[PDB]
Amino acid sequence: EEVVVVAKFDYVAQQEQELDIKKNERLWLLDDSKSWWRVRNSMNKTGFVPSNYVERKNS
Amino acid sequence: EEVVVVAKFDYVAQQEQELDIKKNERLWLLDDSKSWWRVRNSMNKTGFVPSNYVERKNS
Repeated sequence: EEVVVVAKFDYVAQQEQELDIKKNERLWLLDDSKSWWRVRNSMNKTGFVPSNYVERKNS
Repeated sequence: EEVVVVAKFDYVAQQEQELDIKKNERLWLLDDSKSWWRVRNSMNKTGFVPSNYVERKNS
């Protein structure tokens, strides 16, 4: 459910909602069942949603 | 690449960084190649990082 993850690479956060990490840092993964996509709505609000809640429009 | 996605299901945001969405709403997916995990560091700062930059310490 919550588990510890290890950074494989550095990451410089590009927004306030992101986290800067360093290679080999250990971090809590809050929910190991959740992968998130960053989306933007018709009102120009941006945020994260669980990736399985959306799908590409091709029909 | 940016693409249009469609909500499969409603989602009520649990945190300010997430977005509320309604089934059938159309959204911009800012980067179709990018999935994120929410993590918490040793200083108890939380944020999103690309999922492929981190791996489980155990299994």
